[PDB]
This record gives sequence, structure tokens and C-alpha cells, in this order.
Amino acid sequence: MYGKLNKLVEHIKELLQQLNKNWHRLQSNLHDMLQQMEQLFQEFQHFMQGNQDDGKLQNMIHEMQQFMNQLDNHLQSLSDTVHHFHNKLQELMNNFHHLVH
Amino acid sequence: KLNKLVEHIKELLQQLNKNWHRLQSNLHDMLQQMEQLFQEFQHFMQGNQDDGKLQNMIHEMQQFMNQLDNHLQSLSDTVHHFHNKLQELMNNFHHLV
Repeated sequence: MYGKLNKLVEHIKELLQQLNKNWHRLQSNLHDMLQQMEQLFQEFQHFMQGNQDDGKLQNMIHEMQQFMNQLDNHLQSLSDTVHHFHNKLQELMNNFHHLVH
Repeated sequence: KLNKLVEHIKELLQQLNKNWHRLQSNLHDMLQQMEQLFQEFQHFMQGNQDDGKLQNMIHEMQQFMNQLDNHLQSLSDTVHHFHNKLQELMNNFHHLV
């Protein structure tokens, strides 16, 4: 009865600690990577006026596109998951509120 | 150094792929356990309406949920900021070609 409810509470609290560790890692990596991508943009913008470089630059930019598109999809899916969880939490807060009466 | 800078980005993005998958898992798992915990409270509240012990645990979960909601909101706002910066970079990179 009380013991087993306490146990799911502990598991949920464990999951939050892992969520936060992963979130701290994701934010750090995203933060560092957008800075590096911003610097690479300036580098490309510079070399694209000089030597052009045929494909060596045109394909190298294309590669970065594909990685950016990849990340575009991951952030969209992360947004969509968090928004769903937010919605379900507000449903849960309402449901829990009304349990008592 | 263009190759060094590019390869270093491919490094980050690999780690970034990995922390995205784990965070998705954590969010899925957490939402599922919270739903299952609600269904547990709902079941045990039908037997004993007035139980003070069970209501105290509900009240603690309400405090937990309110803190989680404010936290999820901060995740949303930060992810939106990153995604806007990313979409500015994509736009920028687009007009190189």
C-alpha cells in the first residue's frame, strides 16, 4: 500500500536525476556546437569569396547542411516530446487535484 | 583550421546524437511512471476516501509535479532558443550556395 507507492516515487526521483544529467550534457554540447558552427559559417563566408575551391568547399558546406538538418529534426522531436509531457503533467496536476475531491 | 574545426563539430554532433536519445528515453520513462503512479493513487483512493497518509503522499506528488512543470517549461524555452539559432545558421549556410 504505502511502501510500494513510496517505491515508484523513488524510481521517478531517480529518473529525474538522470534526465537532468543528460539535459546538462545536451545543453553543454549544443551550446559548444552552435558556437563552433557560427565560427565555421564565418570561415566558409571568407573562403567562398577567394579561391571558391570547386567542390572542396561546395561539398564541405553540403556535409554541414546534412548534420544541421539532422539536428533540426532532433530538436523538433525533443520540443514535441517536452510539449506532450507538459500537457500530460497539467492533466495529471488536474486529476491529482480532484482525487481528494 | 577547417578540417580540424569540421571534424571537431562531427565529434560534438555524435555525442549530441547520444544525449538526445538518452534524454528522450528519460522523458518517455518518467511520463510513463508518473501515469502509473496516478493510477495507483486513483485505485487506492476508491477503497479509502479519507486516508490522511495517502493524501499526504498525493500532496508531496503535487509539489513534485509543480516543480517538474516549471522545469519542463525551462527545457522548452532553452530548446526553442537553440532551435532558433540553428534555423538562423541553416538559413545563413543556405545562402552560401
